[PDB]
Amino acid sequence: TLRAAVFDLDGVLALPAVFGVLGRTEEALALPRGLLNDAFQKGGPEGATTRLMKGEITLSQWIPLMEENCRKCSETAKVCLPKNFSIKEIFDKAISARKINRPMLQAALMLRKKGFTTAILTNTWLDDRAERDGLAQLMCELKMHFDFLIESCQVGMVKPEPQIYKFLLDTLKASPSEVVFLDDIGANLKPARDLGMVTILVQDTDTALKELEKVTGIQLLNTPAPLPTSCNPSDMSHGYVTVKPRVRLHFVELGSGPAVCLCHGFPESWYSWRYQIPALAQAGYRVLAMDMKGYGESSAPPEIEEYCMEVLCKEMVTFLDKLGLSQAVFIGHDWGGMLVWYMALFYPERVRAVASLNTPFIPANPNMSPLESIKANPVFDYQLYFQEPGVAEAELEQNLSRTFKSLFRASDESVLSMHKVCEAGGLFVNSPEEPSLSRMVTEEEIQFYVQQFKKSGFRGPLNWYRNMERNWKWACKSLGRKILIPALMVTAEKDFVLVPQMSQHMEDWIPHLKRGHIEDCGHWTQMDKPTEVNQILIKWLDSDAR
Amino acid sequence: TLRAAVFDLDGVLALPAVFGVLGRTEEALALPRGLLNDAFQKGGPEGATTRLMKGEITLSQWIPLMEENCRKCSETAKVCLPKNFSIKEIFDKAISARKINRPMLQAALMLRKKGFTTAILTNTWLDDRAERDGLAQLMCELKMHFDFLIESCQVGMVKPEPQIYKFLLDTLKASPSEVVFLDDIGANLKPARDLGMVTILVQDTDTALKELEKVTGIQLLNTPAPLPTSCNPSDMSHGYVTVKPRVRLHFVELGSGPAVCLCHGFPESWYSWRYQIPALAQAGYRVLAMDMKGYGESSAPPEIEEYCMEVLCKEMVTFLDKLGLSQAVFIGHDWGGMLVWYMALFYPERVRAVASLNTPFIPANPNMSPLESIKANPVFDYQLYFQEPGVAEAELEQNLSRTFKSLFRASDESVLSMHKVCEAGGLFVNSPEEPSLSRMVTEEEIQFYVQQFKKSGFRGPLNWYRNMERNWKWACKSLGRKILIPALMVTAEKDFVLVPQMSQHMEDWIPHLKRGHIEDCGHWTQMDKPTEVNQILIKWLDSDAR
Ligand SMILES: C[C@@H](NC(=O)Nc1ccccc1)C1CC1
Ligand SMILES: C[C@@H](NC(=O)Nc1ccccc1)C1CC1
Ligand SMILES: [Mg+2]
Ligand SMILES: [Mg+2]
Repeated sequence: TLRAAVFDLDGVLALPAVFGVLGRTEEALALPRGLLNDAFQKGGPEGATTRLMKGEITLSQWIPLMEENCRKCSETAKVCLPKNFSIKEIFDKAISARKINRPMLQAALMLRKKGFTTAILTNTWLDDRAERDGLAQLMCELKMHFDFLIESCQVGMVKPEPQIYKFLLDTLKASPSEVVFLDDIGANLKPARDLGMVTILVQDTDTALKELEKVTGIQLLNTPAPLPTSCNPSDMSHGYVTVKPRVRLHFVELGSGPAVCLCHGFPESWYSWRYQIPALAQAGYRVLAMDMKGYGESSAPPEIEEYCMEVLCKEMVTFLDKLGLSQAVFIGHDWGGMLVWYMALFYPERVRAVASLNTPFIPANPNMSPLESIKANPVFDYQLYFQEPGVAEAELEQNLSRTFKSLFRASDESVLSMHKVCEAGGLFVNSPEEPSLSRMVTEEEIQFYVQQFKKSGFRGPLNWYRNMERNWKWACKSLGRKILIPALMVTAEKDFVLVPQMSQHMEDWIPHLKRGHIEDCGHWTQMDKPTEVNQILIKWLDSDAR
Repeated sequence: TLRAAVFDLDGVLALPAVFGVLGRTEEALALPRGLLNDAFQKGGPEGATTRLMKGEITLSQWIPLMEENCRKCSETAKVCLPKNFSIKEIFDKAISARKINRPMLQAALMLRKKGFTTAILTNTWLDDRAERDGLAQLMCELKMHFDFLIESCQVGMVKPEPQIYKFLLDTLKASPSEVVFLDDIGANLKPARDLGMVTILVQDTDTALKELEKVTGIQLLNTPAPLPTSCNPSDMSHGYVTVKPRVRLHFVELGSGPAVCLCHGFPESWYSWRYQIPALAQAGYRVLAMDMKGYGESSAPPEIEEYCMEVLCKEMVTFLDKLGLSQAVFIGHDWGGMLVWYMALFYPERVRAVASLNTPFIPANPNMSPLESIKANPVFDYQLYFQEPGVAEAELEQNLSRTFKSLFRASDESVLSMHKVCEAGGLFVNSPEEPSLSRMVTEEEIQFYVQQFKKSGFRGPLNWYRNMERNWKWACKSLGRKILIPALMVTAEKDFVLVPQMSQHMEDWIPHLKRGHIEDCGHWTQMDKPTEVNQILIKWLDSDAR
């Protein structure tokens, strides 16, 4: 029956409420109880505050009017305002104080996940203060989770006037009894109730959500930890840079602040970072999530040598040059992780800091051809299978959905064994035709990978494995160097290809290396444990890249 | 005969040289003359410094080796080094001291403009210092002006070894007598001379350029002020954001630092900002140069109301939301200038600061329909001509090259009179079939506009003029507000459509407005006086947006 949920902002989605601060201010300052609320509300529907809220005047213009109402109220109460009483002051403080009420936001998210239309309905103002950005960020973070954000000052109407409710209902394409509205001001709920809406008066958060659970039939309190926010491909800014005549790089870009270039592995996509991209932007970074060369919407030329590490690296430097970035933080996973260590070794002037998920840094052995080195380890047998051009492309392109559903599996989900793959004759020879769906991915997310890899197939991607000798000779040039820029190695307990123990000597070559470790995490680190990756990257970025 | 010019970096393209600082340091510190040069050069071809320069070790690894050579040199000279002697210290200082030698850079540019292949040949290092970024920026600014930058530490070879010259000649696809090379170290010039190259020993800049003029036959000294750097479309990062189902915005993006969104006028392109984009990036800004809705690679839906200011503004806010920007600086010219004032009035929380070229802010008159207001002024008669859908599109699309060559004209070049255009029956009725080329634009640059406007024509662009009443009613909502965020109005003396006097009352509504004025500048401000625009925007950005 209910099909829409509407949340107030102040005191409902954001806490503390700012009425809360006027109360505290009178007390803290020993003024007559309610005096600041009297100035604030002075003149009711024609007073300064309603003009603010309807968008007629800005917040900076309203400030000196509140001053005057503050004076008039105190003269009529026969008291004085303190020396250096400051309205600007009180409001800035109140506004930077208010944060997102996480449990209310998560209830709004879940309700939207079960198909409610959701909105924010707020009396707010046109903010032209020097410090306006704080609230702009908060409004940005909140709004992306809702169907509509309706602000009094943008629509020229204010709660509790009945016209804003009619605007609300008309925006929601829903009738009043399909609607639940939560607000902390009962006056605000009166007109809503009159049209026949379910309303909930919000004091303490938990009782509100109890009423909201009871009325919607949906579990909202005590629910498990939800996943971080993901990305919808068609809502992203997509960028394209030509690095040389045949070769463009595509990337997805979100956020502002220091550039953070994310480099995915095999056989993956910018979309492998879907859980990190919104968190890192939200943490104050400019995220660039690449399609690496060979993939997705980046160019995939056929020739093997277009994918040696030397060339891949030079082209990532060109990518920075054309975008006008003197540096970026480079964060890589799997093959992208190998690339970022090489960026650190050959272009340290261009890398602000370097982090790898799963891929360790192990210096080339100048006394052993890499083919040799490969044979002395059963787990890398599958790389020999990748060598012969055409062979692995035929198996991996033969059925895309089966390819990704077989690869992308959590550590307890019957991961593909990477074992005597040549002897067996292929990677999938012992896996079902129709694998079940991993818990890590939806069927939609698999079909995004399928659709990406329909553009170029597996030739480019496989070519990354086909420059063993050439990469070896290049890496040998770097054997006298150490990596002395800020560096993070994140190991994944149950990645059985890139095992944590393989990273154990990195401090010999990266003396100030920092570390994280994710337990119970297989090879697909970003989507296996997105919450922990986010926390480890953001904490390292804030201390070492900022 | 000469077809290539090669410039050293230290002491040639960048000044002061760092050998210069070792000299000063000995003196300043009263050490034995040349001692620091002895430590630096210690061991010659096998010493620490040559290993640095060949890329074998990084700058941070070399630092403590120079220390040791500094010690060994002083013990053998029978002196002491001062307390807190610091190599790191001396080099950081020396490196942040060196700037681009502007006159040498401009000679390299001109020589490249007359078709020389140009390069930088430098003994330099892999820089992993905390402060590495300073030099990375300098290297970035220099490199975009040259065909090749060859660094000793990236190629594993050093001047004066003869192999680096052979690598040079092979990179240039030229023989030794087609080559001029300038360096401040004569030892560096010896091997070049042996292969038969013209060489020039660089002490003072002017004598070097005198020798360079004499040898190339090209005037390089005392030449006029060159234009700022422009943009080549296919070297840019191109971005695309979908703001609603039918509508994407394209933009060109360059630089890092605070977001600066550039909004062009009618009938223009992101490319109208080609002279500002590199300067603003170089000044430490993240430039986003839009195709505005209707233009270029942005969507151009047909319906008139898709181009009212309300909708254009909401969609620019969506553009920010999807890119994850809580704010941008908005800088507009002509119609884009009108839009940025409206962004400031309806979304001040999203605009860090606002600047307009030519377009004044004049509050809507709530007592006079805008058609009326239009008739009471002969210069805006041409807007009536724009009203009737189809009419102006036919004239403006009929011959594109003639359209832009007729519009884009400096103030002394027979600008189109915007006079009784309806009565005359069109905008070009009294202009030639084949206009000459304005000094402001090359024939290539005109053909870029032609090719852009072949995608969608003039319907979208003209539609911006077709929402007079709707924009009026919207703007009337804003009549109680003032614009109280940082704001800049730049007037153009000889713009006879948007005259400077039209802006004279802006302080009544924008009390802290800042100003610039460009004399001898017609309507196409960015390309008429690109040098002065750059200087005025960068100075306002650095003081008011930073
Ligand atoms: C060793 C290699 N990673 C790798 O093969 N992952 C992989 C293997 C099989 C299937 C999917 C991914 C690159 C150097 C880091
Ligand atoms: C008045 C209008 N500018 C305008 O028509 N420029 C123009 C006129 C004719 C040809 C090219 C450009 C917009 C509001 C600022
Ligand atoms: Mg409230
Ligand atoms: Mg030199």
